[PDB]
Amino acid sequence: NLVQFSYLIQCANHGKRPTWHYMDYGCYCGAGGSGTPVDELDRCCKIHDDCYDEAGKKGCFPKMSAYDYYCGENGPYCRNIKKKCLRFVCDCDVEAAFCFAKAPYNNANWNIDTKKRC
Amino acid sequence: NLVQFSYLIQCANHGKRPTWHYMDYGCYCGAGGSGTPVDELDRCCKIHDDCYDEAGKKGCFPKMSAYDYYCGENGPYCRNIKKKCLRFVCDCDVEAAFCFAKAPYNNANWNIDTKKRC
Repeated sequence: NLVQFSYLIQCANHGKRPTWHYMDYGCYCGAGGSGTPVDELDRCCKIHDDCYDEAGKKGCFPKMSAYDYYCGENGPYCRNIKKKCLRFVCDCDVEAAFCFAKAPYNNANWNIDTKKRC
Repeated sequence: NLVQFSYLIQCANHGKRPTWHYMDYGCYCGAGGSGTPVDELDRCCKIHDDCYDEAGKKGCFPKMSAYDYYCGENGPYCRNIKKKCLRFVCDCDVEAAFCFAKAPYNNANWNIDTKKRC
């Protein structure tokens, strides 16, 4: 679920920005998304949206499902194996959390005019 | 001293970027400095350099002197009163640590071509 995704993000970035900083960025980091992704970070979010759409079409409820994970000193990882829907959702979130942590955060792309730019 | 300035910075930013990220940024964040400061963060560093130059001309050894400070939940602050050189140095560092924490960090301005741009 989204509570868990926030935990993964913070695990991956070592607590270096709040999760809410990723909730209204570019064309895709946030609820919607269409248009060309504005930078590497926005491309992470586009992948994540496509991952959640796939999960919902699989009957996995990515926003409702509580999955098993661990936050190591390596960063986070998924722990489900037998519960396949749980694993698929957790993999979307882990990949995005590492993507977010590696991508540069461009302040000019926080809270943009999505109508004019997307 | 610089060990203490690093503690203030991390206090002020809640551990959100490493101190070393402020050691080669723009024209002024780092050892030297001349030219027009490239952004708000670079202007913080220019002020800090001017503050250290003043302290050295006062006989305060800003890089050698260990001052008294506290890191609160409010962020950091200086504790010297009677030891005036200690207080002056600590004030340079505290002001810069809050300035750094408030300024936007523009990745395009990390490790620039100072010869071409300063």
